[PDB]
Amino acid sequence: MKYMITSKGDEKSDLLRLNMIAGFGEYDMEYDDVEPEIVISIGGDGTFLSAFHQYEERLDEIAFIGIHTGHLGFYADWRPAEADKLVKLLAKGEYQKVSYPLLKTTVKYGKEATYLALNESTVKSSGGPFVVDVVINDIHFERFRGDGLCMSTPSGTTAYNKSLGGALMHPSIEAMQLTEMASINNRVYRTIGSPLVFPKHHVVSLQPVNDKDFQISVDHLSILHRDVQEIRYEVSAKKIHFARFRSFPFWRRVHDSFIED
Amino acid sequence: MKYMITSKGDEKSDLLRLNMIAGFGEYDMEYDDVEPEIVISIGGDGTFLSAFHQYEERLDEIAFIGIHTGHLGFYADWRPAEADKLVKLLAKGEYQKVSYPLLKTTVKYGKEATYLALNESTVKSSGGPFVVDVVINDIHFERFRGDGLCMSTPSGTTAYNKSLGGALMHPSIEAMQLTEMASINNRVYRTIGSPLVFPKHHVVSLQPVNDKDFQISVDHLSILHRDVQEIRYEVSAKKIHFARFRSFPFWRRVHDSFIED
Amino acid sequence: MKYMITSKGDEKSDLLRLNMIAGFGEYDMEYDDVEPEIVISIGGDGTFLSAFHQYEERLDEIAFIGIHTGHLGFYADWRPAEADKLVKLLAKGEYQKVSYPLLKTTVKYGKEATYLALNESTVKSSGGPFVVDVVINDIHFERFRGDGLCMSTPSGTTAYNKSLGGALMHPSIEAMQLTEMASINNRVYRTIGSPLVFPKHHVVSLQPVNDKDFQISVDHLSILHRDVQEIRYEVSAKKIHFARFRSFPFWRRVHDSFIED
Amino acid sequence: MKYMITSKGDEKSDLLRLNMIAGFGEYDMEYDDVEPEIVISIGGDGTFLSAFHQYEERLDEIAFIGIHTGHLGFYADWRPAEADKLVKLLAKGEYQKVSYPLLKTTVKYGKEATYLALNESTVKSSGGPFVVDVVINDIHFERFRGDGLCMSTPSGTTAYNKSLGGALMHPSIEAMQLTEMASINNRVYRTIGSPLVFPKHHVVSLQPVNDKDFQISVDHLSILHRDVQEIRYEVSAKKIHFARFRSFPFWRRVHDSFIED
Ligand SMILES: C#CCCCn1c(C)nc2c(N)ncnc21
Ligand SMILES: C#CCCCn1c(C)nc2c(N)ncnc21
Ligand SMILES: C#CCCCn1c(C)nc2c(N)ncnc21
Ligand SMILES: C#CCCCn1c(C)nc2c(N)ncnc21
Repeated sequence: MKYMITSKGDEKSDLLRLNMIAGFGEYDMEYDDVEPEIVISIGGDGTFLSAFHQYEERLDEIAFIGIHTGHLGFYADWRPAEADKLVKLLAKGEYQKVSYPLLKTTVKYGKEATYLALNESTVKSSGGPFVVDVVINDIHFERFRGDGLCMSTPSGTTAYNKSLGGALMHPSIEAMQLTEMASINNRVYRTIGSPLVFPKHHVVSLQPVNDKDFQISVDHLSILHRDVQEIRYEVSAKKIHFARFRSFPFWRRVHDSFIED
Repeated sequence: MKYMITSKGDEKSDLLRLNMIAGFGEYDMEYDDVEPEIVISIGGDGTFLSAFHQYEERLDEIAFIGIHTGHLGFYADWRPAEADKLVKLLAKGEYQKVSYPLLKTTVKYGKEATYLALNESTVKSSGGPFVVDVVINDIHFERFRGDGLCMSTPSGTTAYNKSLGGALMHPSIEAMQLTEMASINNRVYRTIGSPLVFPKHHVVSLQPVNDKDFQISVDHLSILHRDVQEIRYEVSAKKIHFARFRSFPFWRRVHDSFIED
Repeated sequence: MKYMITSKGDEKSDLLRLNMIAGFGEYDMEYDDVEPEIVISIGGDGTFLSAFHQYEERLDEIAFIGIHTGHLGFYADWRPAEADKLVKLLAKGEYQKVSYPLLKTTVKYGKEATYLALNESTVKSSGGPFVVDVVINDIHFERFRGDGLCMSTPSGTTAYNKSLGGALMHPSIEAMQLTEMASINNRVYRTIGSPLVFPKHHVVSLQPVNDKDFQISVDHLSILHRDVQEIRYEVSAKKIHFARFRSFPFWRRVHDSFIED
Repeated sequence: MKYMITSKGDEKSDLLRLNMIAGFGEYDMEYDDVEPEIVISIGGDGTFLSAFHQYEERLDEIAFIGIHTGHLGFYADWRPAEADKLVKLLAKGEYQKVSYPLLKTTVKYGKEATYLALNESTVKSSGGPFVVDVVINDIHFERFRGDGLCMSTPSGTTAYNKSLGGALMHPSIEAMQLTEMASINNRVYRTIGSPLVFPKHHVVSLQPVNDKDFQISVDHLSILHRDVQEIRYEVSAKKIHFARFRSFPFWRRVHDSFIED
């Protein structure tokens, strides 16, 4: 089928990419970076994120693969020594696929932009103090005052969400998790503190109180949005599809990354 | 139908119980504390827990109701001023039901005991240091050294789980959450730190390394178990059924309990 | 003696300022905002901070006073209803003074700037990832990777330091406290996690590893510094002097601000 | 002078103890475990704690030494390969001493017991819920509801205090640090959350509200106290004296124990 390979760009990932292309040349495989069915990422999880956002409009037609040339990644979870075995099994097909949930972010102005996040989406203020009203399913839940907020996907829980005290969730759970950054809590100002885990169809809305400019990030992309009336979080109806070439359990990936080896 | 009412025992809950019984006497309702179909709890969440464990073997045949005579509870979430309205709508029937997931705990010795938890189940040592090997789906994940561990249901996340830094999960998510109590982390000893959220069919196993006696709690009940080979956590196949007499969203219950009013 | 009064600027603080000036006109008191011996702040703690930094070069010759027209402040800890009593006792003199420690921040480039902080000084990256080597008394302690770091004074511990999990320290302790913002900790990257409390004469040095541009804050002032070789923290030899007109213990100020009333 | 050596009891520490005794036999040194001036601990920090509590009534007349036969300890911070060099320099004398602060715990009943802690002192309930009123310098600060409380010395901050989120304090600071264990915080119940650092002469008092039986620990010793009216914490007037045979900075000891090597 049609495939493409993206590379981190260093000497090591480029040479592995050229070898896989040559290995694919021995099969009924066509290189196409416009309408690929297999997207192979060689480098790290950041390389995988760029590959994901590069083709975030053909997600239902693409199975992703990650190869880590550095340390183990949660998306780039296959070693370079398995590149030849990957070429063989991807060419035969007959492989199984696994799907992870995604986060949908909607930004409304006074004009509405939607984004797809594989890891998380964060909101901070542009200079001044960050104060937003948190609305859960049209119910005002809290007035947050602090550095910012982070809404994470299940597979994104091991990234920025973990550094903010959030829980690690198995990516088979269709949910999103909201965590706080340095919240102010006193007699006057009150936040829940705890991370919040939301199922599908639950809508979390952030609404400004004074300043209406925010620095909004979606995975690696961070942009200053001006004159926004609402930031809207929801579990996406779209999923990212991975090609499953053997068993590498998520909890083992968590152990190998944070505990040992 | 058949019903029963449990009371916290104070003058206030007993008098409300007698008034509801008399109110039920005006309908085709029979008081039966042996095979009830409606279990009404009057008092607090602790009163509701005892009602749950009192009938934990007829869960598929019982719809529970909680009335709080003190502060708002997450299970006793109806005010005493609505007792007359509750009697009317429970007698007519035609009410909808909602179901929350439960936690199954299995204790094995050298002889195996199973327990059902509505909030959480905790493990600590009996005197000496608490060290266990944490096994996730037959994969050794970590060697935990600390005060203990807590596995919580979704509706139990607002209880002891919250005090340990765990996330608040919407009870429509079929999952369990493991949190740590005062873990030792240094160059030699390593724990994940973060709370872990597990879906259905995932089995978390605790296995002793030296001392084989542990103080195991299930909701309010705490017992010393001796000569245990394994503690086994899993999302239960059973659910607790609530009678739904109006809309009181979980996130609103969280706001009313921790934020304001 | 010579005095001056700074105001938050709202109608309420300005009118209280004019009344105290008129009240001071009934005593041997001279208004002088160039070489004052008494600096009275009317507004909030932010108003007090600006008054402090306005006269941070005559600290050994000034006794500060804070009056809060809004909620209770840790520096503006006197109510407006006591303004007349403050005028009387400040004019007589004979009042006792109390001193709080300060934080000295030194920034070195490739050209060296020193700053005095009453609350805290923070360091973050300008866009890219924030990675610094933490050096304690010329000993390399850790390579920090995360959002940033915060070094707080004792009286500053109740401000941003508290939101980052730092401890509240009694301001009679001559020390500084370093806290982390969203640190990355895995098998490869290691931070201490815990807040660190340093005595006098201890020097904490932050040294860049790649990017040499950082957003450095000192209390309310936040500036982008380019081409910095070292950020250097130390407990200042200077102290801020408060005029003590009655007993308002720090721990009571903490209780009134975070617990109740 | 007079000396004694305590051993962890394993084959390795006993043989090192016999070799140091024989090495001391080549000098004007007398073994005396009743009135020693030098107390050498061989094993771990737990071995050092027992040596400290064994002679906690001759603290002003004893210089302590710790040798770790296992991993590095914060009190047993000298390797076995330096035992011969330690014998030489302890026999000559002329060594410098360093002193660490200690924690004084007073327990009052309806009859008053005082204890000296090198690491920390903790309070928990005996079975039932743990609720105490926290009184700081005769001012009611908070009503604590949770698992328990921990008051730590500066050198004890790297032990249980660290596992509870407390800050690491340099042991030259004469202070104590109070940390919370799993506190309940909601609309009804309020705790400060943050760790609290107290200077000398500050008295922290714990007073019961209902149950008057508590499990009180002092370092390794844990005892059930019944019918207690007050638990009283204060920085001790006594200090523990270490013999200083070279420079091993506390922050380096922290790095070697938690960061690397
Ligand atoms: C650059 C950088 C730091 C984050 C790396 N990273 C990414 C891009 N995704 C993940 C993930 N799912 N889990 C852990 N780590 C991750
Ligand atoms: C007694 C006592 C303290 C816990 C009260 N409590 C119970 C029994 N369940 C819950 C719950 N689901 N959420 C919050 N709080 C709860
Ligand atoms: C604006 C704003 C938020 C911080 C207010 N604030 C200041 C300026 N100092 C302190 C302080 N020492 N303790 C608590 N809060 C403080
Ligand atoms: C047994 C056991 C666990 C604690 C060991 N330990 C002791 C006895 N003191 C300390 C200390 N000052 N810093 C770190 N760790 C310590």
